[PDB]
Parts: sequence; C-alpha cells; structure tokens
Amino acid sequence: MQIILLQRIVNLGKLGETVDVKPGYGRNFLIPLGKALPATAANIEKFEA
RNA sequence: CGAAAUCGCAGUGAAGAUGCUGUGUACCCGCGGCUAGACGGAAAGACCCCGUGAACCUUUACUACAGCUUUACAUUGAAC
Repeated sequence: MQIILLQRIVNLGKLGETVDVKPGYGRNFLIPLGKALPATAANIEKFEA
C-alpha cells in the first residue's frame, strides 16, 4: 500500500513522504487512526495544498 | 378339476400302473362310515446345486468419501 505520512513514525519516513507499507498496517492502524492517507492524486493534492 | 364307460393280481414300462401284456374277479344306482392309494389338495422346495442373481453384515479385501488431524497461503499487523 502506497501511503502519504501525516506524522513522523519510526522506521517508515518523514512527514508527507510517500511510503509503501503492508496492507494490514496501512488499513487497520494508520489510516483509521489518522496517521496517513491512501496514495491517490486527490489526497496528495490535498496534503500539498 | 385335460376328459373319463375311474377294479385286484404277476409282469412291463421315464425304472412304484384305474388306463399297457396275461389273467382273476365283477349285475345297475344310492346312503352312513374310513382314510390304504389316486407319487391326493394347498404354497413355480426354504434342504442341495447353478446364475460372471439380489440384499444386509463383517474386516489387517479393493477403491473412495464424511469426520478428525498436519502443514503452506489469505483474513494477518507492529516492535525488540
């Protein structure tokens, strides 16, 4: 899963950087608890703006 | 229950004859009894054998399946 970081978290990357995570990690923790967003054009534009 | 003008004996005969041979006996027809025979009636023998027949049962017969169980992947992630 390609995902944009919404905050610093260890061993993955910086704020706003796009990482690849395991689908379970991305789907069950980060996105539901508001630490990242799915990697789409409409979300990268939202974050950059 | 094929139809009968439906006797005994010794033989003969698909090998135990009311029906064939020889012979003996016997006038025609009932009624009351009897069950020696009509291999009597009844049930396409269940005993036995056969059929590349059936069924159900058993098992360390064959081949399978349910169920149980093992591991690989997915649901399934993070850190040391």
